[PDB]
Formats: sequence, C-alpha cells, structure tokens
Amino acid sequence: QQCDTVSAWQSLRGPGTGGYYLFKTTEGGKTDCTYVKGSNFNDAAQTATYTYGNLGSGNQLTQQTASASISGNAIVVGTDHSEVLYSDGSTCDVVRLNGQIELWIHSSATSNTGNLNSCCTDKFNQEKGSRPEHVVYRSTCPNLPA
Repeated sequence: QQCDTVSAWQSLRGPGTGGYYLFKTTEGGKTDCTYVKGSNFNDAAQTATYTYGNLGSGNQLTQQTASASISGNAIVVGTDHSEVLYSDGSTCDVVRLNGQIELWIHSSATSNTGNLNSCCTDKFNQEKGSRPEHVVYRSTCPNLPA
C-alpha cells in the first residue's frame, strides 16, 4: 500500500543492465522510442554514463552521451533534473521533468505494458491529474544500443 520508492540512484541504476523506454508522458510532440540507458555505474559517486535518444532516420535509434548524476531526489543529465516520484529500481520509474509527468519502463518490461508495477501506474495516474497522456513506446521500437 505504501508503495515505498527506491532512491534516485537506485532508480538511475535500475537492474544495472538494459535500459529504459519512455512509455507514457504528459508531454505532446515526443519522438517515438525515446530511451535512456545507463553504463559505467559508479556506486560511490552515484554517477553513470547515459546514452539517450529516440527514433531517428533509417529505423535507427539516435545516440548521444552525457554524464548522469544525482542531486537530492533527482536524476541529473545536463540541465535536466528528473525528480523521482516513484521507482522500483527494477522495472519502472515515474518522474517529473520540466513540469511533465513521465512513466519509464525497463527493456525487460516492454512485452507486458498492461501489467506494470501497480505502484508505477498508480503514481503516474495520480500525478498527471486531468492532463492528457501520450504513449511514446511501441513494440516496433529498435532494441537499445549495446
């Protein structure tokens, strides 16, 4: 019931393999197959390399890298501070960034998007209020870089 979230670092790192697709967001105009993928995890410093992007041309994911870090209860990539609203550290995250509510899903969770952690879906549904949602992930998205 309490749906106790993991820490921002535990969210960022996740299972420590694979990556995350943006599943739902309040933000319109988002490019299909938006994703992030962490690597080079430094548990002591709570830093990682992020590779991120979305669907580009030629049915290929774009890739750009950045240092990811933690500030308070936010995952920091460039100037973006994504505040962790709920994460299980395993399969899904709900974050707030630039006013938007975002539900991210691990690559392992993409085949059953109707059976996600109830804590994630409840948090997303509560926090979006009356704002329309947008679905960004589709099954035909390419696999993540690696």
